[PDB]
Formats: sequence, structure tokens, C-alpha cells
Amino acid sequence: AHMFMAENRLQLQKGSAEETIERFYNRQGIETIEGFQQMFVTKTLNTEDTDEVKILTIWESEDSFNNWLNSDVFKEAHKNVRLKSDDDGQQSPILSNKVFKYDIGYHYQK
Amino acid sequence: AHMFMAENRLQLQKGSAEETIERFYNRQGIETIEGFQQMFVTKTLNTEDTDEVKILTIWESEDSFNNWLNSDVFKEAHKNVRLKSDDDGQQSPILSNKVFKYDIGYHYQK
Ligand code: COH
Ligand code: COH
Ligand SMILES: [Cl-]
Ligand SMILES: [Cl-]
Repeated sequence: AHMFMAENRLQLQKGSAEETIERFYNRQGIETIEGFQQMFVTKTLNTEDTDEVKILTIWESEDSFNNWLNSDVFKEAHKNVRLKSDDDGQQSPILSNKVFKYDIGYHYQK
Repeated sequence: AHMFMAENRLQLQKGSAEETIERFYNRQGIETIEGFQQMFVTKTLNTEDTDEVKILTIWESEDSFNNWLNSDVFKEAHKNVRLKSDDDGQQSPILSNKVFKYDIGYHYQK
């Protein structure tokens, strides 16, 4: 059975990557979900006009991720999150997000 | 100083993801580079008319990744690799590749 990866890709106002990444330091319940394995928060290195921050989560299965998506802890973690496009999103540097999903065909860990 | 991620993104002809992923099962020395931590090989779940396979490598530093790029094992691992557009690559299902680089601002493993 294959592991699974979900990515949330955040398009951010230029210069806002660091303040955004720091919002992820404190866990808000994902660690309680059966099948959750790893989380990475990355800044893309490039010369673009907007920053890019990605949240990669690694799971035992896609079903495990879907259970998290349906969970109270997902909703809790995202309670106060806004997009710049939201009616009350004036202070948000997050222009948009897009979700990508992946089957993991192979993994090696030293 | 942060962990570092490099991605090689393979654009593949439709239906060739599995045969391409299986080429990565056999280690060819990347694991011997100081600073190498993890490798993932993923198939993107989408409805597009090309397959997409991503090779994600996780490192203690960007320096260690560059050291691997410059190594004899990188060259040996890739010596027989061709793109379809190469003179001797007609049967290769690999259409193109693109490299992406990321600073890891946060990591968690359960
Ligand atoms: C693919 C998975 C996924 C999705 C769909 C998603 C949906 C969205 C989304 C648009 C719907 C936006 C704008 C954000 C933005 C954020 N998410 Co997520 N997030 C996701 C993965 C995560 C993860 C993982 C965490 C940490 C959860 C925890 O329990 O620690 C998170 C928490 C956050 C945080 C930090 C917590 C806070 O500020 O209180 C921000 C900012 N976000 N996320
Ligand atoms: C960003 C990192 C990176 C780059 C730039 C890169 C450059 C390229 C590239 C562009 C010319 C192409 C078409 C490929 C395609 C392949 N690479 Co890489 N590869 C990379 C990460 C990897 C990794 C990691 C392995 C396994 C190495 C090992 O030692 O096990 C690999 C090995 C392979 C293999 C399987 C080994 C084999 O069939 O013998 C294919 C196919 N490839 N790679
Ligand atoms: Cl997120
Ligand atoms: Cl590759």
C-alpha cells in the first residue's frame, strides 16, 4: 500500500513568506490523526513577484488525509485563517491557495 | 541554516508514470552524500494528458545537494538517462524535466 502526499500551495504577497511560515510552528491537532507521518513547510527559491509557501503532508494513505480533512482539528487549525480575497481578509498576505495530491511510489529515509 | 529540498519534475507521456517510478527503486549512491536525508518519488493525481512524476530530495543544507550534483555518483546514476528529444532517446517517455529548490522553514515527523 502506498503512502500519500498532500500539498497546499500558498501564493503570497512579496516578502510575506517568513511571517507566514512562522504561523505553522505550533501544532493544532494534526499529530493526533491516525496515519499522519510528516509535515514540511517550504519557501520556493526563485525571482518571482510573489512569494510561494508550500505545506506538504505525508500520510500512510489517502484515506488518512481525508479523515483529517473531515476532522474537527482541521477546522480548529483553520478557524482564523483568511485569504486576501475574503470579505474580512484585509490583513492577509495570502492571495490564493491551491491543493495538489500525490501517490508516493517510493520513499527512502537515512 | 535550514534544511533544504530539491525537486526534479518529470513531464512524462501519458501512461508511463509506473515504469518511470520503478527506475528509482535501485539506489545509485545519493545516500552516501553527507547531508542527504530523504528521497520521495511521487505521481501527481490529476486529469491532465501527460503524467507527472516528482523526485523530492531532502538535505541538511543546499551545499550538500550541490555536492551531490557535482559528484561521481550523480553522473553514474544518470549516465543512461535520455529525454525523448535526444538523438538516441526516441523510446524514452520523459518529455522534459524542471528543477525546483526550496528552503525548508519547518519540519515535523511523528
Ligand atoms: C492539503 C492540506 C491543507 C489544506 C487543504 C489547507 C487549507 C488552507 C487554506 C485554504 C483553504 C489556507 C489559506 C491555509 C493556511 C493555513 N493553514 Co492550512 N491547509 C492544509 C495544510 C495545513 C496543515 C497540515 C496545517 C497545520 C495543522 C495542525 O494541526 O498543526 C495548516 C494550518 C494552516 C495555517 C497556520 C495556522 C494558523 O494560522 O492558525 C495557515 C495560515 N494547514 N490552509
Ligand atoms: C534535483 C535533483 C535531480 C536532478 C537535477 C536530476 C536530473 C535528471 C534529469 C535531467 C537531465 C532526468 C531526465 C532525470 C531522470 C532520472 N533520474 Co534524476 N535527477 C535528480 C534526482 C534524482 C535522484 C535523487 C535519482 C536517484 C539517485 C540515486 O543515487 O539513487 C535520480 C535518478 C534518475 C533516474 C533513474 C535512474 C536510472 O534510470 O538509471 C531517472 C530516469 N535522479 N534526472
Ligand atoms: Cl496550509
Ligand atoms: Cl529525477
